[PDB]
Amino acid sequence: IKKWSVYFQNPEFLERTRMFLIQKELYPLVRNWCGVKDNVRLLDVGCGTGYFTRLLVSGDEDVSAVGIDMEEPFIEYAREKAEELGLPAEFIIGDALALPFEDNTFDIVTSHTFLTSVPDPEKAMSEMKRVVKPGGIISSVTAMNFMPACNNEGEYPEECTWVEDLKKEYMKIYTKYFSADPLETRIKGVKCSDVPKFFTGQGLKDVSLYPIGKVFTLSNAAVSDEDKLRYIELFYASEIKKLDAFMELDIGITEEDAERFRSLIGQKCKWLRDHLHDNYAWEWQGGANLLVTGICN
Amino acid sequence: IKKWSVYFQNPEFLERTRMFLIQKELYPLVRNWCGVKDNVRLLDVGCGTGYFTRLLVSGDEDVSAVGIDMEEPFIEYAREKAEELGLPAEFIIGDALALPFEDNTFDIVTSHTFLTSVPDPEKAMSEMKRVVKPGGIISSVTAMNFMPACNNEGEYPEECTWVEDLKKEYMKIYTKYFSADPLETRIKGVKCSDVPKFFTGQGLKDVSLYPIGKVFTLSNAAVSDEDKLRYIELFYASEIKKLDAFMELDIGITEEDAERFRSLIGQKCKWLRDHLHDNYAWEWQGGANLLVTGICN
Ligand SMILES: Nc1ncnc2c1ncn2[C@@H]1O[C@H](CSCC[C@H](N)C(=O)O)[C@@H](O)[C@H]1O
Ligand SMILES: Nc1ncnc2c1ncn2[C@@H]1O[C@H](CSCC[C@H](N)C(=O)O)[C@@H](O)[C@H]1O
Repeated sequence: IKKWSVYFQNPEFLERTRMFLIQKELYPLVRNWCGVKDNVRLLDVGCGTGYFTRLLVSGDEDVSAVGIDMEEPFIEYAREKAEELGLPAEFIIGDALALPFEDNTFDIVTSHTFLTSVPDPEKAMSEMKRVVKPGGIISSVTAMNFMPACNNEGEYPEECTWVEDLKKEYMKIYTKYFSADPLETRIKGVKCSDVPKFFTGQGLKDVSLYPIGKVFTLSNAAVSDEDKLRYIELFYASEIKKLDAFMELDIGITEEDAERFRSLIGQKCKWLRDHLHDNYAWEWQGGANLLVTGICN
Repeated sequence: IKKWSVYFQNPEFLERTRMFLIQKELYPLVRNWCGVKDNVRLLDVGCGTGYFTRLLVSGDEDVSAVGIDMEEPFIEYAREKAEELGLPAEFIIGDALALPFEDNTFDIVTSHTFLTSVPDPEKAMSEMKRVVKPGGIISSVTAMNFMPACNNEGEYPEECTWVEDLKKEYMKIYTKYFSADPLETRIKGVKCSDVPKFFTGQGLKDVSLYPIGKVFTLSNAAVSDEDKLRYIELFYASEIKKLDAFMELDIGITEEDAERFRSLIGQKCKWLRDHLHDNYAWEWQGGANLLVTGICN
């Protein structure tokens, strides 16, 4: 099995794919539903690059957070991110199955797209229950489906010659990635449909569900330029680093192929940058994540 | 083609299936995104029983609304509903393709799960553009998928003998309904994935997308008893009225079958009522709807 933070999802990939999951305007609601509130200290388990960690501590409330993850690269990045934004969040390398804390340390315990992944969700939940204070809220956000509920590849202007080639190269190189790094190891946890049942089954009380819609497109007028430009940077960087990591291994990608793929990714990004205000391609994707909370005794 | 409000979706069916689409807590956000604001008068096109109409005028803002629909039963019900709740909404029988109003009557024009349905969405949109004031917001909410993104039939206690029989009878009677009333006539409009493209394609500007998550389950601790009890009533009534309408036609349902189906539906409802506080079946379903707005010139 290949190192998660290098070959499967690099730090930039996590940042680019999480950025648009939850509208800015939903943050106070999501904070409230997870039990964020004055003088709350929270733990975010498998925090990756700290996306959800940041979201929860980004309000006006007097809160602090610890994020824990197995991947050194994720923790490094999370620290850099939090430090940059001045946020009260600590990031720590460690194991979900073996939390380096005493019982009843945290008011709130959460995880984001994590219970889906762990080989042993019962034990992880057992840890979350141990470390939360009596009567505190444990929350999980998980994908409702691995497929998007709706999807359009978009229609780019006819001038754009990179569109067909890149589509072709992308699912050629990516099928090669799926060989060398199979997905089935990463999705050993609680099935999407089973999470609510899992919560009451682990003894949690007042089990509550809240859907959280998600949408992606650079054509969206309600998304800031800054966010679009930040996404484009992260997309470029995430694709190039993933490719390079696989080259430095061999998996069946010629150097000509790689330079082609680089060139095309570069052309897409250049087009997206140049058409920041008038991108009407509607390459778009949506669906919903599911928030589940329960109280521990 | 069978009368929509009788054979396809009766007023109670619309109320039961819309009730849980949008969390109460999202109402101010959804109002804002559609351009609801003081001294706004709005039109809701194909308003059905007036679900979305009610949602938009239910805030503190000084707003009023007209709902328009082809179905007399929907309009009747909408009136009864609005009158009961004291809401500033008028409901009118009429045609989306032929709006009984002058140009520039409304500040805002909206529709909910409608652009998906109309045989001629271009003309409907043309009407919406005509009737909205210059620079006003046209909005549409549509399903992201006809399937739910996630799903669990649930695990009812072993004592419940109605569970297996009803599953069996439901998709037996319903396959008979799909024969006598085929679905394909009702879904002649804009494909889910095409709505954003449709908006810019119809000349609308600053086209904006907002996902709206949805979830259903009577096991949810965050849903009020009152809402659960109201859902159960509507479910009972919607199923019985649909069945009766089809009996009064012949479609291949014996009277024994009907009385069986009645009995079972009744037993499910009795169980749901009796287990209002301790339903841990997790019969649940979720996904997201998509809100699209654009400005008219
Ligand atoms: N046993 C374990 N202990 C700690 N972290 C783990 C773990 N197993 C998996 N992880 C981490 O779980 C994460 C799943 S996905 C990334 C999750 C992050 N919350 C986000 O949405 O951005 C990965 O970061 C992975 O490194
Ligand atoms: N040409 C037309 N003019 C007016 N209403 C129409 C129409 N074609 C379809 N409708 C109505 O469009 C609706 C679609 S579904 C019900 C929509 C309602 N907004 C809700 O979500 O509860 C039906 O009520 C149907 O009667």
